[PDB]
Amino acid sequence: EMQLTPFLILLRKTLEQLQEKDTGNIFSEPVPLSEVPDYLDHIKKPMDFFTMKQNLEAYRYLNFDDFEEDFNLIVSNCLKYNAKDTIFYRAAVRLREQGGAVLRQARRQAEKM
Ligand SMILES: Cc1cc2nnc(C)n2c2ccccc12
Repeated sequence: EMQLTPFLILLRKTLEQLQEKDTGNIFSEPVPLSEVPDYLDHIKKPMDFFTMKQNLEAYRYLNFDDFEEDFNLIVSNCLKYNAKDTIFYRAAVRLREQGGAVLRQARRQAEKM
Protein backbone atom coordinates (compact mmCIF):
# COMPACT_ATOMS: atom_id res chain seq x y z
CA GLU A 1 0.00 0.00 0.00
CA MET A 2 2.54 2.57 -1.19
CA GLN A 3 3.75 4.34 -4.32
CA LEU A 4 5.95 2.32 -6.67
CA THR A 5 8.44 5.03 -7.64
CA PRO A 6 9.89 5.94 -4.18
CA PHE A 7 10.15 2.27 -3.22
CA LEU A 8 12.19 1.46 -6.32
CA ILE A 9 14.40 4.49 -5.68
CA LEU A 10 15.03 3.11 -2.20
CA LEU A 11 15.85 -0.37 -3.50
CA ARG A 12 18.25 1.16 -6.04
CA LYS A 13 20.09 3.06 -3.29
CA THR A 14 20.09 -0.03 -1.07
CA LEU A 15 21.51 -2.22 -3.84
CA GLU A 16 24.29 0.33 -4.37
CA GLN A 17 25.08 0.28 -0.63
CA LEU A 18 25.27 -3.50 -0.62
CA GLN A 19 27.58 -3.50 -3.63
CA GLU A 20 29.83 -1.06 -1.77
CA LYS A 21 30.36 -3.74 0.92
CA ASP A 22 31.58 -6.24 -1.72
CA THR A 23 34.89 -4.45 -2.17
CA GLY A 24 36.40 -7.27 -4.20
CA ASN A 25 33.43 -7.22 -6.58
CA ILE A 26 33.24 -10.98 -6.28
CA PHE A 27 29.43 -10.86 -6.20
CA SER A 28 28.98 -8.20 -8.92
CA GLU A 29 28.32 -10.63 -11.79
CA PRO A 30 27.14 -14.24 -12.11
CA VAL A 31 29.59 -16.91 -10.99
CA PRO A 32 31.36 -17.77 -14.29
CA LEU A 33 29.95 -21.20 -15.14
CA SER A 34 32.62 -21.58 -17.83
CA GLU A 35 35.21 -21.46 -15.03
CA VAL A 36 33.16 -23.38 -12.43
CA PRO A 37 31.58 -26.25 -14.41
CA ASP A 38 30.24 -28.06 -11.31
CA TYR A 39 28.59 -24.96 -9.82
CA LEU A 40 25.02 -25.68 -10.95
CA ASP A 41 25.32 -29.21 -9.52
CA HIS A 42 24.97 -27.79 -5.99
CA ILE A 43 23.47 -24.32 -6.50
CA LYS A 44 19.85 -24.49 -7.63
CA LYS A 45 19.44 -20.71 -8.04
CA PRO A 46 22.55 -18.61 -8.78
CA MET A 47 22.37 -14.94 -7.84
CA ASP A 48 24.52 -11.80 -8.08
CA PHE A 49 24.17 -8.03 -7.89
CA PHE A 50 23.91 -7.53 -11.65
CA THR A 51 21.02 -9.99 -11.83
CA MET A 52 19.42 -8.25 -8.85
CA LYS A 53 19.69 -4.94 -10.71
CA GLN A 54 17.94 -6.44 -13.75
CA ASN A 55 15.23 -7.95 -11.54
CA LEU A 56 14.73 -4.62 -9.76
CA GLU A 57 14.13 -2.83 -13.06
CA ALA A 58 11.93 -5.72 -14.27
CA TYR A 59 9.64 -5.10 -11.25
CA ARG A 60 10.44 -8.47 -9.72
CA TYR A 61 10.90 -6.74 -6.31
CA LEU A 62 7.66 -5.22 -5.07
CA ASN A 63 8.27 -5.76 -1.36
CA PHE A 64 11.39 -5.72 0.72
CA ASP A 65 11.34 -9.47 1.42
CA ASP A 66 11.76 -10.47 -2.20
CA PHE A 67 14.73 -8.11 -2.54
CA GLU A 68 16.29 -9.43 0.66
CA GLU A 69 15.63 -13.04 -0.42
CA ASP A 70 17.83 -12.64 -3.50
CA PHE A 71 20.55 -10.93 -1.46
CA ASN A 72 20.46 -13.84 0.97
CA LEU A 73 20.91 -16.19 -2.00
CA ILE A 74 24.15 -14.40 -2.96
CA VAL A 75 25.46 -15.09 0.54
CA SER A 76 24.09 -18.60 1.06
CA ASN A 77 25.13 -19.89 -2.38
CA CYS A 78 28.71 -18.82 -1.65
CA LEU A 79 28.77 -20.36 1.84
CA LYS A 80 27.43 -23.59 0.39
CA TYR A 81 29.78 -23.90 -2.58
CA ASN A 82 33.07 -22.89 -0.92
CA ALA A 83 35.11 -24.41 1.89
CA LYS A 84 35.32 -22.48 5.15
CA ASP A 85 39.03 -21.70 4.82
CA THR A 86 38.61 -19.78 1.56
CA ILE A 87 38.49 -16.08 0.81
CA PHE A 88 35.13 -16.60 -0.92
CA TYR A 89 33.53 -18.15 2.15
CA ARG A 90 34.84 -15.43 4.46
CA ALA A 91 33.73 -12.72 2.02
CA ALA A 92 30.21 -14.11 2.12
CA VAL A 93 30.25 -14.06 5.92
CA ARG A 94 31.46 -10.47 5.87
CA LEU A 95 28.80 -9.52 3.31
CA ARG A 96 26.13 -11.19 5.44
CA GLU A 97 27.25 -9.13 8.44
CA GLN A 98 27.77 -5.78 6.74
CA GLY A 99 24.83 -6.23 4.36
CA GLY A 100 22.46 -7.12 7.19
CA ALA A 101 22.94 -3.67 8.69
CA VAL A 102 22.31 -1.99 5.33
CA LEU A 103 19.13 -4.01 4.91
CA ARG A 104 17.69 -3.29 8.36
CA GLN A 105 17.99 0.47 7.89
CA ALA A 106 16.53 0.29 4.39
CA ARG A 107 13.58 -1.87 5.46
CA ARG A 108 12.76 0.66 8.19
CA GLN A 109 12.55 3.33 5.50
CA ALA A 110 10.29 1.16 3.34
CA GLU A 111 8.04 0.72 6.38
CA LYS A 112 7.61 4.50 6.56
CA MET A 113 6.11 4.42 3.04
C1 LIG B 1 35.44 -20.05 -8.63
C2 LIG B 1 34.50 -19.22 -8.03
C3 LIG B 1 33.69 -19.69 -7.00
C4 LIG B 1 32.80 -18.88 -6.43
N1 LIG B 1 31.92 -19.08 -5.45
N2 LIG B 1 31.29 -18.09 -5.24
C5 LIG B 1 31.70 -17.13 -6.07
C6 LIG B 1 31.07 -15.73 -6.03
N3 LIG B 1 32.67 -17.62 -6.85
C7 LIG B 1 33.41 -17.09 -7.84
C8 LIG B 1 33.29 -15.77 -8.28
C9 LIG B 1 34.09 -15.28 -9.31
C10 LIG B 1 35.03 -16.10 -9.92
C11 LIG B 1 35.16 -17.42 -9.49
C12 LIG B 1 34.36 -17.90 -8.45
